[PDB]
Amino acid sequence: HDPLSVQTGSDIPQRDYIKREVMVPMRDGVKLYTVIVIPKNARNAPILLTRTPYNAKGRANRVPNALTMREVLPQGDDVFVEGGYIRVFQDIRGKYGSQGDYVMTRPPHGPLNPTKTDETTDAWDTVDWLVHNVPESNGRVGMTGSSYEGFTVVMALLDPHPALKVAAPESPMVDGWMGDDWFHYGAFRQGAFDYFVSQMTARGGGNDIPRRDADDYTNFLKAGSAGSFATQAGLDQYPFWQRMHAHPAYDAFWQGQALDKILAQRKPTVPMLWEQGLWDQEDMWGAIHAWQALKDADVKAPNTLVMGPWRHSGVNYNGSTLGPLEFEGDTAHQYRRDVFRPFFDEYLKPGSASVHLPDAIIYNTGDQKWDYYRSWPSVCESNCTGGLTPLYLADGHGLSFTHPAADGADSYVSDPAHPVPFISRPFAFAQSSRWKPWLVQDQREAESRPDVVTYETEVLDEPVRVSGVPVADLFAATSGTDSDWVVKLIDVQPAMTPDDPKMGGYELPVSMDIFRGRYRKDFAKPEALQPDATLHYHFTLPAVNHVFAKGHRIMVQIQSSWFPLYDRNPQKFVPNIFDAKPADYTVATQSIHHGGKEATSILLPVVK
Amino acid sequence: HDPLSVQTGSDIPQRDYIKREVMVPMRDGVKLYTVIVIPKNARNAPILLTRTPYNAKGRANRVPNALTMREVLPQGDDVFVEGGYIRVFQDIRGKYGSQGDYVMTRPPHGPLNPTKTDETTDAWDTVDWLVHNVPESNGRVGMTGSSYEGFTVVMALLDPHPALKVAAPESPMVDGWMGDDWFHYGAFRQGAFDYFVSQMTARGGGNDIPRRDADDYTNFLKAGSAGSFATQAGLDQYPFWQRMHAHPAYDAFWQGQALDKILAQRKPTVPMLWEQGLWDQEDMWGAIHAWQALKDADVKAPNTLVMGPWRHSGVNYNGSTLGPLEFEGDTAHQYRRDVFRPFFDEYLKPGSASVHLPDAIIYNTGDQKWDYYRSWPSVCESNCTGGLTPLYLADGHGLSFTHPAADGADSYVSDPAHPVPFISRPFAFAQSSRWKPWLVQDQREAESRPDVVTYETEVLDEPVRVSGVPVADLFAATSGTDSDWVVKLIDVQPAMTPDDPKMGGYELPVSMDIFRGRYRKDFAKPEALQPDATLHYHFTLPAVNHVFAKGHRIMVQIQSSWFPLYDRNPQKFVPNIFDAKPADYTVATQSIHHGGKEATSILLPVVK
Amino acid sequence: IRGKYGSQGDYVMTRPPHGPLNPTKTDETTDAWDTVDWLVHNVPESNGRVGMTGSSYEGFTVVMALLDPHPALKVAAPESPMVDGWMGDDWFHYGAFRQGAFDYFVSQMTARGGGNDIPRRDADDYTNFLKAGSAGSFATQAGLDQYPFWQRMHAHPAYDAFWQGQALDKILAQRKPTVPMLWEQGLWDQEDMWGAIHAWQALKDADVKAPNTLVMGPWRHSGVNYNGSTLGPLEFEGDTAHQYRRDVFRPFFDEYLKPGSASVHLPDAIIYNTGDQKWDYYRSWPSVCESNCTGGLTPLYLADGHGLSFTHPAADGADSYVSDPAHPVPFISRPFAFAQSSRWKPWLVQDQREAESRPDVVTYETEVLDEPVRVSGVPVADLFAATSGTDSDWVVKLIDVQPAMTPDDPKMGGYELPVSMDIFRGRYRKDFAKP
Repeated sequence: HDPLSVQTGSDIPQRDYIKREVMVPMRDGVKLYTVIVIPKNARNAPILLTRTPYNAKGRANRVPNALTMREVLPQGDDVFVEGGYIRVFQDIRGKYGSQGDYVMTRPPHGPLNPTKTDETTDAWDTVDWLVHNVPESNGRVGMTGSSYEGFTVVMALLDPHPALKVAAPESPMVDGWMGDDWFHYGAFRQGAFDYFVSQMTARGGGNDIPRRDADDYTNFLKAGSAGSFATQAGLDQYPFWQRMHAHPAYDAFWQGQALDKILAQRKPTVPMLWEQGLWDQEDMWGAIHAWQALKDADVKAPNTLVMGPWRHSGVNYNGSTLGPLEFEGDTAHQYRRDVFRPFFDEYLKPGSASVHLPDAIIYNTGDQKWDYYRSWPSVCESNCTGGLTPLYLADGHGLSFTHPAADGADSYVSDPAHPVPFISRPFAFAQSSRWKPWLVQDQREAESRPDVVTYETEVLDEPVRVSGVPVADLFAATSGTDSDWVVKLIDVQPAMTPDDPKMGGYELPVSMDIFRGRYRKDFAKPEALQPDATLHYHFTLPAVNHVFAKGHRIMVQIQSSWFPLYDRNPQKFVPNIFDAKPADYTVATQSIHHGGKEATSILLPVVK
Repeated sequence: HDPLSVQTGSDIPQRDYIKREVMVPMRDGVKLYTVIVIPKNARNAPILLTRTPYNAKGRANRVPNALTMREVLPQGDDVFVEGGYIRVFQDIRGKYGSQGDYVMTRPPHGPLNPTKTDETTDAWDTVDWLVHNVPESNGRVGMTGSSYEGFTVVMALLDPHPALKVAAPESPMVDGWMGDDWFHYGAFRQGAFDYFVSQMTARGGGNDIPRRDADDYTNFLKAGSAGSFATQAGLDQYPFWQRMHAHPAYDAFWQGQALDKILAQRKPTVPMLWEQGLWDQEDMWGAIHAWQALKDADVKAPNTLVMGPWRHSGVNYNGSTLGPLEFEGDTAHQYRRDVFRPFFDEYLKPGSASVHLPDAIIYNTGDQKWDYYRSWPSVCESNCTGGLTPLYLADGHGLSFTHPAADGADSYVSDPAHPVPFISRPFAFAQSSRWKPWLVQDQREAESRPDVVTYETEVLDEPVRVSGVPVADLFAATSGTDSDWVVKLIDVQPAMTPDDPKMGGYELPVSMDIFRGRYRKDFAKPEALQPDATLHYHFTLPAVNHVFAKGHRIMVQIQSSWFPLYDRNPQKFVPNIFDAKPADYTVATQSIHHGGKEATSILLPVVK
Repeated sequence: IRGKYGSQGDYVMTRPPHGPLNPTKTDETTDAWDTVDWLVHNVPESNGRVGMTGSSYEGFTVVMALLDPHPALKVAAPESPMVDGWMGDDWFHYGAFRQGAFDYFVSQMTARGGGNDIPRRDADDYTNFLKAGSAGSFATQAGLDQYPFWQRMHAHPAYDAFWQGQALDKILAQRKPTVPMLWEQGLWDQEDMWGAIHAWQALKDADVKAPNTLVMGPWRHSGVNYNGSTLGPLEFEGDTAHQYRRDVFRPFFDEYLKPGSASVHLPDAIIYNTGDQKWDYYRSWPSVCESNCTGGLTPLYLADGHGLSFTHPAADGADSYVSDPAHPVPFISRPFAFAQSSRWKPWLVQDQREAESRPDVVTYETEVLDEPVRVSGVPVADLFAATSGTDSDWVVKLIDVQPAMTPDDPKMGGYELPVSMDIFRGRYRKDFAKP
């Protein structure tokens, strides 16, 4: 039979870089899948390493099997591809092509991890193997990564290999209870469920949770409590959910995973560049708190904080815009080329010029430029050059820098059957395009509701500059025995913006957060609220570096639900909110006090 | 001096139709600017006439001075350009090129107009002139036009010239107080202000009212009452506003302008084609009420109602879509080609084939097809082949065709300081793109609020067909002495619509209206509402021809504000809501009773 | 199917039927047979009645089942099926080779499961293929020389025994099935234009003893399974695909698959009219063609002054244009890469004004029409052409020029909308099997 005409068998049988796939053994014999991308004719090149739970093979295949290194590696690696670096992506223990048991945000060695290995030792063994088994490299390794990839960098900094010469944790997962991915001051973030099934259903890729309605406001409201939704989704068989469910409060389980505290105790000497977006919608707490903790522990190494006009992980893509907002050029690329690259070159490419970075490099969302701050912040509640400036709530739904002498209060009814949408309906957690820029969305929809109270200054005659961390000084009462308190600090654009009409009167949030009331006194010991008693809440809000220009107004909005992002507070003290029952959800009248000795205000970091 | 090089003076000195401009004298000597567009070599051609307050020169110049008749005339005249008709546009008395005094919706001869002329005589004199002075025509005239252009048709029908062989009023202005442009059941429509300043500032073109804020929700809320906004915009010097301001109730002034009642008394024999969009956002009352009144007076002429899936005047453009909805082809062109044109040809082009139209030709928003109804409606409250089927509000925020035996009530707070946006903020009346398809927008935003009560049936196992006019049978209490009641009948799409994901769970309004409570007993004589008393309200909603298919749900939403489209009911009986003062605006608790002898329901025109 | 994803066995591209190209005991026909037999004996919830359907390669599997169908296969609906890959479906059009096949090969034959596309140098495939030179040179650079199916295709550029033995239209006509069939394809099917219509016509000519209806909508390839409201910038009367599925496909399937269901009496062809914007039900179709029809074709003649007329010009004449392979005419605007599905799908309805503006394209047109001309059938190019070379391709396009101005939709003014176009490789002028 002619083989060029009859087939009785089966028809199934130029690059500027080389890719190597290796199984790196750890101290305990578990081998991790590691991909190494090396430029052709690379010699004595530094190594840029990232450890990830998101498929190393795919991470190094942006354009699958491309002909150029620039195409095969992520957009964020553009400056390093141009600099001639070797790039390494590795699958963390128990994910994709790596062996071992996978533990979600594996705790460091201690009470929560008595084994002989963790993410610090895995990073250690990885760097050791690289400097002894990659001849094209100069033996100098730099670590970087965003989100969970940033968590792995922080974990390496607990006990770094001597060949790790510099680190750049980006929007890292530091404290998941205080203000990163799982909770914000005790208030649970319901998007976590899809993340758990997606990352822990299998070693490799997993799926999302099938939905009934296209709108998650409907899906979660019909299921009732968060635990009820988890049970219906089959999450009760997932070990990490069983632990989280059992630890709703900031007890030993969470305290033992607060990497900002742990890192400050270790005091690393590896140069660090901490980064996060001003509108980071997934890990807002991480970088800034780690950087501040190190700064307070008087760390003996470069320790610079960088904050750009970006959403979560935005630093690795185009930072020219965010939602309807426009910035001065590709701010992400600007940072990667002018700060990130030169800083990494100093420690990874001997003979490279030295850079002297200040305490903080922060984009100014008002002036539309990069600010270099030698010492930062210049104002705060204690041990700073200056103090905070209270912007008090007042009568007539006003805001004034003058303390109102007389007492007063404004009330609103919070009904858990009609919770305030965090963004316009309909929304599903799968809708990435609407999730990413959510923090910069107009708050006018919220202003129009009777379950949201809004205060604003007169139109500004002179600009007010703010740079630092604002603090909510709230004096509020609830008729119930529990409640959540959402406080938003907003820049109201000029009534009319003729050069871009859609922005006229736009209520742009510059900083907002939620606080779960049962933790007012102690995050580790929840207690019921006293009904109808005005109580004092004091908590830090996301950092600002902004200017409220002439023609704008400063606005503050307060409400008691933010759904479906945050589960509903039943407004009745129950042992565990995850297990709240239908009958537990109670309507309550909330009252915000202003003036006198209970003068609610936002402590603003005003600067000259 | 060489003229081809040195200029010491001034440099300022193929069609398939002919355009004539003529000043046609009326009986009193006033001359009206008339534009006649005639196809080349036209002989014995019928005339299609439209009388307008929107600039006849411009109306017949879609593409200015175009080389083809098809381009020079509007999209809606396409089928008549193809049929060889002569097209006439005329400026009504007092506008643009016409002489005379302009009177907004000039009332017919009677107590509101004691002069010798009106829109009826002007139309009579115009037709008389055309049949004697257009040699290329056959002396047969058909009239058509939408909105105000529809009003001029209806006015001609009161006493038509014998040469007026056929008429097509499209979304006409018939009763401005009951449910067309100025009020809906006494609730004032605040877009009217711009319309006034635009059409009554000068003989020719006018301007809009300058705004402080980009969002009309803000502009109107800060102004307070509608009269306050009017005063600030300088409307107190406009005679028409002075009259409307003095007649907020349905007194002699408005009764004397109800054309549906007047026309029924006259009983015209000119064949008529009444048209309106199912989602007509400006003149929902007109066409259907006028047609029904002629039908009831047993008019001796063809009298057919046509309702397509259109917005106001949508019949003259493309009817393939409306907002995010998609229909079966260009439904507007389908009507123009298959019904409008042949019907007009029967009476204007001797020897043309006859057509036998049914009572109503109505697009089915469920089956996605045109329905030809010999007799319509087949169900109504009295004198029909059948009756309405009550869909009762029930416990658990449900809806059921079974009368609930037990009594019950659901409450909601209505705060005039936080009125419910009729569509998402921000919105300015100038944004035509958002105004046009507003009646088909998703109602999920409103559902999420505590100042709106929502009821729904279980997901349907069997479809329910509706065809006719639904009736709100409402048993509601308010703690104030006045209130508005907004009732919405909605088709909730399947939880998931995988072919078009964004429609999943979409709350599509098929019929909604508002009722100003002070008019519960008599439209002419407003009276305060009894605080905390459950009162009976009974009123018709916009017509429906729909099928709630399997997987969908039927929903009812009730609220007490719809801003800024409708001015706010202060919820305190004041003599004139236009003049309400800030202090008058009161917060109230609303209660909708369900079951027992006060069983609130929507009387649905269910059909088999 | 055998050899792909979760299935065992060897995978052969468009596995030929048992015969000279396949001497094994199995093929797609026997695989379908066995599959149906298993279904009716192992699915208690069913009624034992099976209907088959599918588009593209999924349609090819329906056709292969029709060569010897299991008795439980009561109805079939092959959609834009792969029938003759050399005459006018996926690999060639009249011998002219389709260069997007390379990506398909690597994607579908690199592994049992999923594969990848071929890594590109430039974003524009116009540039990639023009720099590589010949099609074979591109294939060699991509590593295709190690793929058995490409080896065979490379060795059989002409319509020899290898292709003739896989012309399923001919084969099926010789087998004369008696299973009711609904053949479907888009009027602008950009991947399998030959399949459905030729298979349907061959059965009609063989006087098949079973319902045999042809359905063509205003769709791209496989468009019948999505939304048929639009295609490129064109707008049709509603979701034409859904209309078909609900009003024709479903009831037809029910008649034979749900005992007791109302019977349907479909005509020869149900075709959407791209002019009148409505569905046409043709009892006998076509009504005009070259031979054995009620009527014949009407020639539209090229004439002087670049005109077109129904009058046969008496005098002889010629218009010339220079064809330079270093500057080939882009089939759609540059840049284009086969990976760009959004641009590939509606390519047949794109404006031809860019082409008209070039000196390597000749354009002829009628005067603006005073009366409409209605067409329904298969047009035939009767081309008298000379070339200074020894081979040549000839692309002929039949176009509807929209009115000079379309004020209701301004962008369509003077739009040159192709209603029918194809290419013919010159070397096969006398015989497809002998260049």
